Amino acid sequence: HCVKLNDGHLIPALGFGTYKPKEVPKSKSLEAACLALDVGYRHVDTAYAYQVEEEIGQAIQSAIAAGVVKREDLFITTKLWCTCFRPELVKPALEKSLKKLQLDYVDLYIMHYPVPMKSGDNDFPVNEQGKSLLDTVDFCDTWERLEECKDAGLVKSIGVSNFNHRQLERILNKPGLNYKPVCNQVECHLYLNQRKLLDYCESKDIVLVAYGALGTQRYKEWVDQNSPVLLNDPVLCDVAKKNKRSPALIALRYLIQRGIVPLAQSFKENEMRENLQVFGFQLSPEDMKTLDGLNKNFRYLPAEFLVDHPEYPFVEEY
Repeated sequence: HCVKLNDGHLIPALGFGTYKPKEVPKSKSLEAACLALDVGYRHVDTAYAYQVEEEIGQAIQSAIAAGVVKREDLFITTKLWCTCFRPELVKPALEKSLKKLQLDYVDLYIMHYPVPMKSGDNDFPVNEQGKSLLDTVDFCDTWERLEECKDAGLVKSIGVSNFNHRQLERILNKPGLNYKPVCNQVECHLYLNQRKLLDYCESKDIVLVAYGALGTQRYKEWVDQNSPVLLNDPVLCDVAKKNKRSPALIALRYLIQRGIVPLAQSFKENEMRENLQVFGFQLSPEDMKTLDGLNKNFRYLPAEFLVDHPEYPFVEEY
């Protein structure tokens, strides 16, 4: 199951996410990527800023060396981080990611955010008060260098992450645009269903890719009864029981049926295998409408480290 991108390439309709919490040893990301490949994932989404590209690359090479997959069978995404948005730094940042990944090209390379930060080795440069050290780079200038990377054959498709409507319009309307973004990767789940941004993206043939697809599971959310937890939602539970699937699978299927490509994040074989079963059932029109009703516009990943920049993406309505 794939989704057609606006440049003719195809993206598998479910991806494997590789975000790694800081406390987790990086070797566990290597293990999880090998397991995901064995389970049957072919779309692997990573990012320079997750600091596990080397592990993901080693997993891929080990699976290729084992003969279980060929490179052409895989769809690999990585991301340009905020500290590398200066135009002269873009192609070298991709080349470094490719070296770490042990790849000659990626299938998809995306701007991680629309906001640039001070260049340098620290991914989260800060002043003595902890405020982010920000830059003045127009993301349209960064975009021109991603286009150059595509023309150089280092990446098949290019896109963005965490852009709002106004920012997508800036790219689409920029003078001398060569390639439209193929995707906008954003937080998206039953509690932040992204209807408005989705409808815009559909109108421009931009695919919405979802991270954080199961909402927050942080301790504080479970303790405060007033703060709803998506995986504990009683309406979701009713739909899950009706369809004889888990709440998590309902939550992922909801996104798939709206044309969104979710990234399923897990270190556990059983969950990896369950999530891949999302193509084995369909939600009815009534159930989709019930699930639409869960939206709360709860953004759990607001990227507060970017809030002081004029291009902070999340204050605007969409």
